[PDB]
Amino acid sequence: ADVQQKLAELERQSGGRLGVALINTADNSQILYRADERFAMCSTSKVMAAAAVLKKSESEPNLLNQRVEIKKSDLVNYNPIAEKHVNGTMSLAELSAAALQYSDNVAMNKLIAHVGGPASVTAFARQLGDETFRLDRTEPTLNTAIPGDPRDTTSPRAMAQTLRNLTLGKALGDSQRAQLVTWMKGNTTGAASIQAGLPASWVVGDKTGSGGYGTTNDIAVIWPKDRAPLILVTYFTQPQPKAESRRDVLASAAKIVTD
Ligand SMILES: *C(=O)N1C[C@H](NOS(=O)(=O)O)CC[C@H]1C(=O)NO[C@H]1CCNC1
Repeated sequence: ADVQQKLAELERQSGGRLGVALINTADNSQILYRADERFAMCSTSKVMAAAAVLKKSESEPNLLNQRVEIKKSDLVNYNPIAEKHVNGTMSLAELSAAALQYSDNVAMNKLIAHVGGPASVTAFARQLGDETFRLDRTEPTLNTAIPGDPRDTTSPRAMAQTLRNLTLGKALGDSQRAQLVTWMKGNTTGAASIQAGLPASWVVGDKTGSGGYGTTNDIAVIWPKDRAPLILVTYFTQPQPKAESRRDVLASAAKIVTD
């Protein structure tokens, strides 16, 4: 309708490929634009890795307090928290926090390693119901986002359904569900993304992503002031190889689906 047209104008203006999936928990409504098309998650995948460790802590009490050694060799392209902890230790709750709130790649690599590799992260998604999610590489290789490459991708619909189950559903235990929500609420990297296109009185819990071919992503659990929660997934990719980041598109996409 009006929302499908408005998003198509935005996709045309941006000169790329936009994937939008919104779920309104009040009446179970959906706004779906390229919801089945495969997009490279890049850093939005970190949620699944955090949740896999969270699901693991249900059968492993005191798991999130277990210390993990941070060495100089572990350091990759972007590690804001891990670089401050070199030749020291970080707990699994701290690595989860660093990965979700500060987008630390070394922290994400430790989460992947702890569940048994990237295939075990994909194995956890099948356990929730997600048959689209796939993690084939570790950081930093998982953010290449080459057009046509199916490695490290998911569809906006599948990620929206999965985020709904993890943050609001029964995929994780009450204690674990509360922790993921708290971490995502404490995100620092999503100010100019989805949150930028929503009013200041709305409480947002999000994860952001940035990859090759101008890939700019954001997945969010939104609490509209005084109303039932929303799940929004805004995925965006560009044709040029070193195309600059366009977080404004995600803001406009969020604005179009809510306004
Ligand atoms: C995730 O996509 N990351 C990790 C960091 N994310 O922080 S962010 O949420 O603000 O975007 C930074 C961007 C991206 C990343 O690290 N990409 O590095 C890859 C891509 C090119 N080769 C390594």
